Amino acid sequence: PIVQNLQGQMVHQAISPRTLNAWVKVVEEKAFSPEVIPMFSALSEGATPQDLNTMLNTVAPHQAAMQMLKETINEEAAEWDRLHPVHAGPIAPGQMREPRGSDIAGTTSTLQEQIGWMTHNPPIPVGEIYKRWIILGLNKIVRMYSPTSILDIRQGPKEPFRDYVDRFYKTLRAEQASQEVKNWMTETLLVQNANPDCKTILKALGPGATLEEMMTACQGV
Amino acid sequence: PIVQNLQGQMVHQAISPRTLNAWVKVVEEKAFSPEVIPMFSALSEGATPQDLNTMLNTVAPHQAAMQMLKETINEEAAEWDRLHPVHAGPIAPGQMREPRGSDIAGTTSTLQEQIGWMTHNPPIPVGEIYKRWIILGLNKIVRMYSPTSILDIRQGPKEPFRDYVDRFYKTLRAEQASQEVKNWMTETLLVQNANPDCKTILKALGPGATLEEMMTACQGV
Repeated sequence: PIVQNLQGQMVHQAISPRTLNAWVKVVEEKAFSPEVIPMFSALSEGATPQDLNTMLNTVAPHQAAMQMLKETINEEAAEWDRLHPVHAGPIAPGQMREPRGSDIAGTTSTLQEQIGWMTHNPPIPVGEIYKRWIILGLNKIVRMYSPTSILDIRQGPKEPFRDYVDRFYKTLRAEQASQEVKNWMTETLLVQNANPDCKTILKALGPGATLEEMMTACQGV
Repeated sequence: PIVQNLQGQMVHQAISPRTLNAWVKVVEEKAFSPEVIPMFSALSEGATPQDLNTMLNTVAPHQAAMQMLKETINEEAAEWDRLHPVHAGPIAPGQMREPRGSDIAGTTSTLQEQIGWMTHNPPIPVGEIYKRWIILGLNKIVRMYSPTSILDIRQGPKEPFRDYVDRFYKTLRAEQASQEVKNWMTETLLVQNANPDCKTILKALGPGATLEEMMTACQGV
């Protein structure tokens, strides 16, 4: 992250060892469950590209996930270079240069360059964009590691309705289908795969019933 | 039917043999099911009273049905004579006379008379009224031959709801009850005679639910 010294200047501060260890525990203990993404977003709050690469070093022992992340990052960097062509000409002495795709990811840039780029009026967030690319890669990884399809999430004969709903929505978040497909799933498949008693109640409830009404009507069933 | 010759004059055309054979197949193969009436209406499209009597000759071997038809036709002809008294006095040379009950049914009239009566500005449809009388007789016949009461139409334990609805409405069309009685039947008896699962769902659905909502809620039950 970025901190201010006693002289009022923006200075980079390294990630604390226990934050890095929390990230390591998340990587090594949760098997790339969907909750890894909110935890990564929280643990990398206000980070620099060098800090993000330090956090990514934890993923390196997982070859498939790391390769997927690297492919996503390279594609995003190529797209960034395509959409931000290197202008040929003079540059104002008071204005800093434009970083490239290899520079936002911190492959060739330095710490001071990123500190200056992030701290500006108006600021151009380089850490946030790299973080978003990491999140795209992580979403792909979570999709790859998902053990069950949404079509295989069925309510147990004695399973409470709220637990079935939680499992269903967790699997839906893992799968990351299209928005229209997701809406169709939440509207139709959730009712379709319920157990007979809750299914009868939900059918009696009618189409267009909100999730709150369904959980109310199926609370003790 | 009526066709126009090369000189622009209305000329009667006989019913084609295959249309008559289709009518014969309907009469001899469907046992006076309710669908006989739409088929007769389609097959006698734009017909003359002579054509209608030709079509009625097929019904003659069925003594009860033919007797019921003849009673209905005679009653309608008597009512027509009562409501259209024979005026005594002069008749305009350019205006044709008024046919009687025995004349609309083609018992005493000729082909040219019916052709002239139907082709007029404004036209007086004699074929359509005779056809409506035939349809009244056929409705009576379909009521006579109905094998089951509406009270005996009950959904089977594994019968789909749509098939039960189709059978129920076919029987209702066969029985031809009063409109208020029919409304009461469709509103109450259909729910009453359903199988337990669909009955529970429909009771939960409440009174005043449309047929579409009921079939939606009972689709896979």
